[PDB]
Amino acid sequence: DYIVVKGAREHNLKNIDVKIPRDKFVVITGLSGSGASSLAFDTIYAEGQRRYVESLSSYARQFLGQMEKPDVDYIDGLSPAIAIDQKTTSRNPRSTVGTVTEIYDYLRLLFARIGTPHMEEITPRMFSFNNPYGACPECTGLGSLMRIDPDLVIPDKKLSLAQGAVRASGWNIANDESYARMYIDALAKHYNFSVDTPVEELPPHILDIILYGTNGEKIKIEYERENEKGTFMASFPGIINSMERRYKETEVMKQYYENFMSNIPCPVCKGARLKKESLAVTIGGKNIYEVCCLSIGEAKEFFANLNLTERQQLIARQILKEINARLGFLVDVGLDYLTLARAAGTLSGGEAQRIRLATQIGSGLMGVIYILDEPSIGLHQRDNDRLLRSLKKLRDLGNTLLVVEHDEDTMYASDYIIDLGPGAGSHGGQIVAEGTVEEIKQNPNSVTGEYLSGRKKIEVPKERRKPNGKWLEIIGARENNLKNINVRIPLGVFTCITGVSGSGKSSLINEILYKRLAAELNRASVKPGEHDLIKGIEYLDKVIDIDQSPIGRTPRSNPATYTGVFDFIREIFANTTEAKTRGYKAGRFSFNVKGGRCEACAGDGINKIEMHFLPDIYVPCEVCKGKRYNRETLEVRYKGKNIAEVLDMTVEEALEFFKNIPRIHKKIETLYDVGLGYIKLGQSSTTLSGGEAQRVKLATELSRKSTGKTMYILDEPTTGLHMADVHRLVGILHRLVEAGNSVVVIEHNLDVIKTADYIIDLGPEGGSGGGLVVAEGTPEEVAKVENSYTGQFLKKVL
Amino acid sequence: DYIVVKGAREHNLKNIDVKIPRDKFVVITGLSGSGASSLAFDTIYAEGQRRYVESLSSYARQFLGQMEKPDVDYIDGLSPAIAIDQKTTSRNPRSTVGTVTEIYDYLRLLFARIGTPHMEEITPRMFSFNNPYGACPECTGLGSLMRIDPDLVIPDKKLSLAQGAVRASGWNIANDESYARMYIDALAKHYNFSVDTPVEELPPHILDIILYGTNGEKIKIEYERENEKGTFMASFPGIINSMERRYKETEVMKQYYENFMSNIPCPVCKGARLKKESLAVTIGGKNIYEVCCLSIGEAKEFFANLNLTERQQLIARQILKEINARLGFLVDVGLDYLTLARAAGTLSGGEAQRIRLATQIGSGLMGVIYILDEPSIGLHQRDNDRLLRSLKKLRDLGNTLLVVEHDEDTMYASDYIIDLGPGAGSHGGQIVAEGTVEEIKQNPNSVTGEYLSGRKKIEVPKERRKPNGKWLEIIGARENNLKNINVRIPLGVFTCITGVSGSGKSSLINEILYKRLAAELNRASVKPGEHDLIKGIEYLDKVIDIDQSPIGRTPRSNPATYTGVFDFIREIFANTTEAKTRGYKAGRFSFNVKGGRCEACAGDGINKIEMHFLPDIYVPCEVCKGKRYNRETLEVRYKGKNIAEVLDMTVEEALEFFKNIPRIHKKIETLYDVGLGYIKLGQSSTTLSGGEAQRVKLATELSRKSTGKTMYILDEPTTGLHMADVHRLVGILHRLVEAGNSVVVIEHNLDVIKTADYIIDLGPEGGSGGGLVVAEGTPEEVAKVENSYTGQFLKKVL
DNA sequence: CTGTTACGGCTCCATATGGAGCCGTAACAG
DNA sequence: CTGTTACGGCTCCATATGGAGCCGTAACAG
Ligand SMILES: Nc1ncnc2c1ncn2[C@@H]1O[C@H](COP(=O)(O)OP(=O)(O)NP(=O)(O)O)[C@@H](O)[C@H]1O
Ligand SMILES: Nc1ncnc2c1ncn2[C@@H]1O[C@H](COP(=O)(O)OP(=O)(O)NP(=O)(O)O)[C@@H](O)[C@H]1O
Ligand SMILES: [Zn+2]
Ligand SMILES: [Zn+2]
Ligand SMILES: [Zn+2]
Ligand SMILES: [Zn+2]
Repeated sequence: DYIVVKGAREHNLKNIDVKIPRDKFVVITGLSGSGASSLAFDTIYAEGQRRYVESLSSYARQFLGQMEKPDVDYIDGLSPAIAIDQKTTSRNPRSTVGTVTEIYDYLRLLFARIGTPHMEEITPRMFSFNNPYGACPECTGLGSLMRIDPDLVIPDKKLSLAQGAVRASGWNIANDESYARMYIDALAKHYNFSVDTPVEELPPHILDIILYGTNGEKIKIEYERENEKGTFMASFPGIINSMERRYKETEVMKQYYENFMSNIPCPVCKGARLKKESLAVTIGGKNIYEVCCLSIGEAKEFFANLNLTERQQLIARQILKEINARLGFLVDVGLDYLTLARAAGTLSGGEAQRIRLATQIGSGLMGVIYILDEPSIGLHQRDNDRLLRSLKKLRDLGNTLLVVEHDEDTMYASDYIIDLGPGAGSHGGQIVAEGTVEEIKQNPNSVTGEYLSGRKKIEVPKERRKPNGKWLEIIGARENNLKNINVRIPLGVFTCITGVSGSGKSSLINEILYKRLAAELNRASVKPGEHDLIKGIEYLDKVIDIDQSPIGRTPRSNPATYTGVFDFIREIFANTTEAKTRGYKAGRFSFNVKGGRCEACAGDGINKIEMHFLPDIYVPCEVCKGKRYNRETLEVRYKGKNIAEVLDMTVEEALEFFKNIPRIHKKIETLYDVGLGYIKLGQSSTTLSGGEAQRVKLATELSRKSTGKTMYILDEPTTGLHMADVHRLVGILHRLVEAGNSVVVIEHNLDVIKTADYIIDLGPEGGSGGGLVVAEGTPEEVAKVENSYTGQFLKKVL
Repeated sequence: DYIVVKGAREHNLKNIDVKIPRDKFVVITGLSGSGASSLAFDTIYAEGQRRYVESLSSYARQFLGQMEKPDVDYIDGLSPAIAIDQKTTSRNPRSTVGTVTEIYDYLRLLFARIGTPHMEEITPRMFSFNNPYGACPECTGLGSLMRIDPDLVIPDKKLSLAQGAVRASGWNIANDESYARMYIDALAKHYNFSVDTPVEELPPHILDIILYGTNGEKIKIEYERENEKGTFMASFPGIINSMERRYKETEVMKQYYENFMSNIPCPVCKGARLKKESLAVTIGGKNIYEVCCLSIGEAKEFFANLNLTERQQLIARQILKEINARLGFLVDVGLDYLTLARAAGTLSGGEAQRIRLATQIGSGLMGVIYILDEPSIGLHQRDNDRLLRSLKKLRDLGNTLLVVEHDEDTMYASDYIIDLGPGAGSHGGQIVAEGTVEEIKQNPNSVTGEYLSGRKKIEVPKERRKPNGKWLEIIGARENNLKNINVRIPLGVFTCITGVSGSGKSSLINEILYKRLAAELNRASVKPGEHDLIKGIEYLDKVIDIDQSPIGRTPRSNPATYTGVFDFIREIFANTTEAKTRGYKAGRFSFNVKGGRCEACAGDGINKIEMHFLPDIYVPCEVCKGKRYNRETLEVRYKGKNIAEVLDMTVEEALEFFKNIPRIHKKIETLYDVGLGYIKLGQSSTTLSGGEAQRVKLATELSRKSTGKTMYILDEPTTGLHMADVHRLVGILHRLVEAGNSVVVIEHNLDVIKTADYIIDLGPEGGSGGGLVVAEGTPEEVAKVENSYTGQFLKKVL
């Protein structure tokens, strides 16, 4: 009844020995980068998944790929592990919310059993859109055909074919020797048409033939190369047909192809995804599509109030009970505004995670260890009780939860807390304390216990800043479920936008404000939202978005060169006596130009070795021993250390080393302020997590010279941060605001909210019922509003 | 604590409602085809696997494919399911027995920790052959390079290039327009060589250039087609190089490629799979390869008797304990003769299943339902106690076993028995009885209880046949572990070959006797085994092997046309008054020739419909409604039924219908005798299981006119058969022997053994210790031998 | 010195024909 | 009538080039 883990060496773990109780609610807590998330996901989930995959069929194991074993001695008493974290994918159009939650099948069963028609017999398999019997013939069950408009094909019909008329990738005729150019020349020769005449003056038949091919006509096409020539017979498919075939054959490429394609609803079924005859069967005056289009809460209400005869109740008791239970679970999780007809692709991370949690609750799996990553993220404070009750119900049926959460309310409901610390990175990785909440609070050495007992807390400000007369106004915001509202955001103050889950705040910000600001100032190409007008553009210089996206897709970028301190370091290295004597330059001491980098590894530092029946394995270079530089570059020294030693130095040690140089001390102090004192100046960007990337971006913004006309947009920066990290982030944001800029943060944590300078609340509910503005102004003014959940919470906090 | 299954409609299940207790030893029993195996595998395992896969990552779900949901209402309380059945795959050479059993890692740990050298430091990752650090450089860790001998390239060097010198597929120059022929012509033009001169007279340099390519040389190659011509520049890779690339890029193709390739051991490491320096570290005077080459039992004995100092025992207590426990589990399963260096590819179904069972025992997963398919198959009677103890130990750590077994000893050890009957196919599919063994025995209606109580039993024969002087002698059998023995097999009597597991009987039969008989009489091309001579070939006409291999890979073959009764049925249909009036022919009434089959479905009867983002779905044809015939053919009738009704008729109903025609009555009675009275004459071969195919083959052999010079070879025909099926098979085999033929059966069940006419025993143990002959003669004579396990068992049986 | 803009260089990720087996049929021998 | 052999017909499974983003560097203005 214990999951004994002995000898854990993954990442930065200091060979800990932890005994986690089984079939209980266990929460693992630690600072950002302390190693708790690593200890959970990379050790326990990986071991369980590897064991179950190996126990399964070999072909399925090869299909799922090869999973490396964890660097752990042995683990005793492990059950199969299911990981529920914030992830999303395009998946397929065949998948919707209803079929993911396994409720559409029960709806089909109910319709086939007790539904009445208004001809083949009614069958449960008929109502499904995945079978040819019930699928709409025109839209083949998708319900929305995909096509590319001719307008998007050529951005400028006046321009000629070679002038840049092919905006789509893979078909441009810019290259003379390109296959597309050869095909275009062959088509022009066959049609006796000249490239000089643009599409505007060309006959429509010629353009149609070019776009949709020759419709099976076979013509002789001659190809040329540097030293090869010949002729072959083939039929041109067309640019649109080839693009459609390429899209159907196969993420980035899919997005690029869909950028030029505008989906439209099927006209035969109007998006019902079913045959016209299949919708004849109706229950209570409503067909299947109408029920699927209803929101979860009102659908549950309609099913509860549904009346039926004795025979109907006898024949459909089980289906009705199961549907009611599943809808109750869906409501209890917190998604009472979703519609069963909504495509699963257009779902946020939190909504998808909650949907998966509800599906796992409804499935009824027993004896499975569950690993969760902050279920409370992206969820309002008022739903914490519902989420905790749902988690307790899920655990009670014979499961255990290894929830990695830092919320204060979660700590008071768990049965076992494991704390990792004391610091982060190399400083942490040890089990400082563990036990129930009382023992953690009594423990003085525990980092979480100090914040829980109240020894350290975020003090509310006593004086709040006021607007200086510069305002930004949004008029006619009608995107998604917004009910044509007008919002005023003051400039020069810390602005926080709150609201009930799914109220439309995230849409209103991302799809409208950031996109319009980028298109108006950054000179980008992004489709804006559905808004009337925006006033206050002239008050801004540029807009910067901070997110947890990776800062680099290549191992040639590290924080030292991203922040910009690398150039200053190289200047000092090249301005030494030895470099001047040898006639070196500041560009020599960098692993991105020929002359200084190691020749064997081409400056990457990692060599590639391939095996006969194994994926390529990366090995450290032997010539340079992974130092990324040759002997000549490493010969020079500066105060006892060479370039490799500086690159392999932590932030605090670098600050201690460069105390005499202010132009670098400033940048290193900026990096240290955001709490990145444990990383080194040579860590590859591909190994940087989301929090590290966000902190690096914040440090970069801090280092810049503020002009007082910069707008920062943040989308829940407190995703994956402890209380101390929250305090540090609040301090950094206040410093940024005091610098002379304005910050807009979509935050749900009460600690950040209570220290804001201007609060905009969107409600009063979620889904179509919300989209309005309830309260505005300072938090003190908002707390006085009776009909506002955020106001009541702020009244309790303050 | 119950796995409640309600409304099961898979295959032939009659909507059963079963409540299986949790965390217990449950055995599901039934006749061959009754539906027990379906009810287990297709319902419970499928539902559990689908639930766990859907609970996992979406990309992994797509990688593993789409699994159709079972036709079941709902299942309550299901844990993840792992299926352990007789399956095998080529896998990869990187996988051996040791790494599958997860013991090689512990051996590496022990060698790195306490092993002593005789240079970089010793590291656990160095000893592995999957990393470049310790892998042999020449053989890249495989230990046996793969190459194709030049002799196998051309079967006849005297013949010219176009005379059939390219025996390998994909490179023949028979087709004038083939790419291979064009490449050969281009090479001949470049080398100024003629095709008339064969390889015997051609210079060796030209042959080497042809085989291994031009070694990067670029030449102009001209290609021609029906109406296309041109030239291109390319470098010839060579036939051998292209074949190697094709093999490396990617089962049937792999086997075909390996047929022309003779694997040889690596000369640098002599198959040690490691660098010469890595084998320097030795423990107790033995390196890693020597330990891996030892058998399991002697390796366990060596580890048990190993002595170490106090510090060594303190530092390697856990590794030694785990290795000893794993080797003890391996011995207890029954595989005490295997070597850890043996490749996993060359393993039988039973050995692989037992290895997987031992690995699952060692892993120690908890809260997982285990489904097993006759673990006792391919195992001697003396190891049943060990296997049962192993299964009980596996269950005791918090698991349940849904073992589908029919062995008598298993019934007396289980905690719950579920019986399906009464018959098979449409006749069965109902839960006749369930409970403990006592209640099953007391139940009169239970099919298994009647055999268990002793009401029905296989009576031992009182008079046994004797050899007639015709004998078959094998001289110098040295294949595999056979110790150059000579065996005498009498002809005209029922011969059964027994022995301890892994004694070499299966090798001695399959790799030598059947292959030589086929090559000498059937005029086949199969490499025989390592034997000196065989005497008695002139006494035989042909040899027939009966196995559970599928009889057809296409839906155009059914038992009606395989047995040959279809031609006789069509003759009577064409010999009616209506057919004569219409001028029809006997070939019209068949779905394999144009004229009678449905035009829309081309006689297959199933139409194909493809979706945009879904795999192609098969749908019954709408024009013919799946009758596979047009209206004109179905118009004719014979005694009130048409051809479709005859095809859709069961065996017993067909026997009742055709009582007046003896030439069809004989064949239908033959089919009914082997117990296939529940199938229909229109079932596709692709849907036929192994037992059905074996019974169809037996019926086909029975139908043939016996000439008294036929040899039948069977390899465990009782794999997946109940006691009644065993009795029927024994009766059929006795009928075959009485017909005038000789049957050789490698059987382990005592019921078949006790009714044999001649018993050949191989022992006295398995592995290298066995391979000899212990006892020979009638079972009564064998039972008197004291030093024979089979004789000891037959003493109690008789 | 310090910030900005523009240009050049570099890297990772993306997009139809032959062979084995079975069925039907003609011819022949018992 | 019936078994055997040989031939023809049919079917399923198998085998290199452009674009987005980051880094280094020259030029210019405060
Ligand atoms: N692609 C879409 N198509 C249609 N409606 C959408 C789409 N995306 C969002 N919506 C609607 O817009 C509402 C608000 O979405 P959004 O603003 O992203 O929510 P949110 O406040 O971030 N919710 P949460 O994740 O709980 O924090 C949703 O409740 C939907 O009703
Ligand atoms: N490919 C192989 N290479 C080397 N040795 C082999 C190979 N196959 C089998 N052997 C050896 O031959 C012995 C007998 O094999 P085999 O005759 O197939 O056993 P079996 O009687 O069928 N055993 P079982 O499966 O337990 O019923 C094995 O124990 C091995 O030692
Ligand atoms: Zn439609
Ligand atoms: Zn190097
Ligand atoms: Zn070697
Ligand atoms: Zn048809």
